[PDB]
Amino acid sequence: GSMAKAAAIGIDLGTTYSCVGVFQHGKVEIIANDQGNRTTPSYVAFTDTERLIGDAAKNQVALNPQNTVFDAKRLIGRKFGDPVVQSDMKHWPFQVINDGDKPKVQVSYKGETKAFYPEEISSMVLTKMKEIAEAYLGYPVTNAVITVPAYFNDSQRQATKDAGVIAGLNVLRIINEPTAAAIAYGLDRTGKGERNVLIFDLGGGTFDVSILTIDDGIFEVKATAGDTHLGGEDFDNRLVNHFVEEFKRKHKKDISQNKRAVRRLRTACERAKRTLSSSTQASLEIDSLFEGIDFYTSITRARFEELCSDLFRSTLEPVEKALRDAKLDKAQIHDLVLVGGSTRIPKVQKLLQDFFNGRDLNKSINPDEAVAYGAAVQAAILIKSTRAAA
Ligand SMILES: Nc1ncnc2c1nc(Br)n2[C@@H]1O[C@H](CO)[C@@H](O)[C@H]1O
Ligand SMILES: [Mg+2]
Repeated sequence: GSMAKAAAIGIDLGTTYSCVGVFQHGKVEIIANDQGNRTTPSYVAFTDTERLIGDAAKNQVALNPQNTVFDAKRLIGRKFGDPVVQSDMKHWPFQVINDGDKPKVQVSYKGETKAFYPEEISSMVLTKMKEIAEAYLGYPVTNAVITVPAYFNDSQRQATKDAGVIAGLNVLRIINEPTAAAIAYGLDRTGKGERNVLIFDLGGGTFDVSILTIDDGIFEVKATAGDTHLGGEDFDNRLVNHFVEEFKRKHKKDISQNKRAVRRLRTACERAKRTLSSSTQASLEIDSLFEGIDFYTSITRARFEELCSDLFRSTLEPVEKALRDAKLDKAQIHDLVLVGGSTRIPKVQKLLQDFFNGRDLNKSINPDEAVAYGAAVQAAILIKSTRAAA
């Protein structure tokens, strides 16, 4: 009579990392890729012989900086003249060119100079998320919900849909990232009455706070605030500067001019930063860091917390501005939701919990996965085609 329908997927198309989920058997499954990672870098690399996407792209970035593209989400649906674009270009090693006041990334690929629109790069990341899902389900996937930040305008939302269409996906809906995080916790299923939800999203390079109102499953964005210059990378920079100084004191050598040694130091710092979220101390062990000198040292959580103290406290400024803009008091917030891997930092949790006078934080769904989780829940609801009984 009627063949079984393929499951629909939920994709969190992130600036630095993307995540894919599927709702099946009354639960969401966040799907790991072929290297066993539950999140995949939003990176695309170009060589003379291949196009690499995800972990394979990010793992070769050090020797191929001009032809490895990342951060396409910062360019999508924007004009080349936009001041945001002009400032970001100074930080990127790849070339961004002007094509009719629209940015394009220009790279060397298969023996030719090729330029791509930001939606084409994003479609390559979406093609990888679709393949990760089809590897798990064992059949082709057609339908998806893709998420965007709440501040995205119509042009930015249409370019995201265009990326999905290029990737061979039927885009069921473009939904806001804070709304997807709320749906992941079933905050739209609590029945009659109004609820105020604050979403605290601390990413790799940016911080976003959103205040939503939920009434009979209807969502309304009340306020948005944030800091474009606050994220996980700034906490990594503080550790890097700390260990460069430590090497200088101990061995009387300045390493800051050997790119390999700085990169090896930064890679080790980022991992030490992650260990410190679960442990009270972490070891740093690098062999032949500079001039055949082995760098074996440690960092306590208390010292790391001191190094980043001003940065962690500054997350409360957008919280207070969002509360003023929404015309709400902190006692009027019913639910606090954590989004992004940097929210695992115990001190960040402590500062926010203390700000909301001891209230519990919803952090049971991995913060790097909550957006895709909610998008997968929505995707399964959107493909239902039930006919009413008599
Ligand atoms: N457990 C964790 N504790 C502290 N930080 C973390 C953790 N896991 C992740 Br993931 N991060 C950071 O989140 C950002 C995601 O773009 C990156 O800067 C990661 O370093
Ligand atoms: Mg995100």
